Amino acid sequence: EMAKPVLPDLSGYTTEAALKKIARNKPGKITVARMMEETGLKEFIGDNKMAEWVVRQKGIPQAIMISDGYVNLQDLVKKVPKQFLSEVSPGVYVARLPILVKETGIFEIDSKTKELRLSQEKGSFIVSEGKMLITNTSVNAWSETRNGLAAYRTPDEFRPFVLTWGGSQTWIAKTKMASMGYNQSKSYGVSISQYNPNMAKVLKRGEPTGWIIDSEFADMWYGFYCYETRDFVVKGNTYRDNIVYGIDPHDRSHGLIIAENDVYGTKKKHGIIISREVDNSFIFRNKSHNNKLSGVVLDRNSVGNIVAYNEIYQNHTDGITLYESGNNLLWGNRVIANRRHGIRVRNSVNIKLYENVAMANGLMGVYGHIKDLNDTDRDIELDPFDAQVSLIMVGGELSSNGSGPLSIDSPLSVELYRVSMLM
Repeated sequence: EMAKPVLPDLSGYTTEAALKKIARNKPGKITVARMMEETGLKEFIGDNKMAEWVVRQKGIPQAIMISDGYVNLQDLVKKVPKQFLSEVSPGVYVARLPILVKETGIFEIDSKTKELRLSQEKGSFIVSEGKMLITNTSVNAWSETRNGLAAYRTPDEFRPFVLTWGGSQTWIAKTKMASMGYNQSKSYGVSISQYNPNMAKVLKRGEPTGWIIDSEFADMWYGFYCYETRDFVVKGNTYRDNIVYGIDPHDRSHGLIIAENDVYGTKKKHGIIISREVDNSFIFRNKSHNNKLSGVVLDRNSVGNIVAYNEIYQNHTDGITLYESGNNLLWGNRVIANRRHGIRVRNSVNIKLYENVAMANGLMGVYGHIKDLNDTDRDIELDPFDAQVSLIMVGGELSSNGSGPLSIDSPLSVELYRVSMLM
């Protein structure tokens, strides 16, 4: 029938490749100015909204700013007052103001830094409108009160985060990060974003991009988040014990590479979820296991994607769930012992399920259904749907699931070819 999928070459995505991606030759200006002077800060916060930051800083709200050239952490440390950027032990720093890398800025943290602690109480965080590279180190949300990580307690309690804007480029490699992010726009944890639709009209910057490679993310509100992002690469990472999602690419992102990640322990929702027109992307060779909800989710008209060769096991609901995201290819996933269904397809058409293995799930191996979603929380205007399900199933195996190999309610069409179904 159909040839096996052609998946992107991951071999270029290297800490060594990464290090050669910035221009270090031209420094390097460092100011400490007021936050409200800067578009890159106004765009997720500000004036009638600066009260919280005045409280956190105990004074008129200020940021550390990098622009026109190159600055590393150690560079910042020397020029910025101790009260704001303090080295508490060799290689260990506490930032007590947010750090903004401006458009012409190039900011680097490398192996010279043991750990950079963002102060929770003083409301520290990182925003980059430009070039940023973080390699061989730790950047953690840090409670000065608790003398430790700003461990998660409640959704609305601020924690430090990393966010990047449109026009920017970001490479994180061999880096550890913990306890970042909370329930607040563009503040989810590590967030890659185009500008808010208004400001993008004016700035006309390109969609943001970069890599997150061989890094580890724990206790994040969302492990990864992105909005209108192009060609971002998430390879070789561990997402452990995060609060809401492990990896959460969003809102018209496209051409993404999410590969060879180990995503588990997600406390509230899914391991990996792409949502709202996340198209033409690749989710392959990932371990997504033991999340409170599903292993992998394609949601809200996310189309033209390839979910290939993923190890999806022991999630507390479905292994994979497709929600109103038609025209996707699931090839050769091993979907094993999830508490509910192995692969569930709701309101999606032309799903191709080739060579999947669905074993020992609590319910059906493969389950396809429809559901009228009109008088619900769904913004039918933003996220339309059509209550029809159709799928092509070729090869693979459905075995020892609790409720049976497959069940497809009211399908428009289902074709099955040479599928193994053991009794």
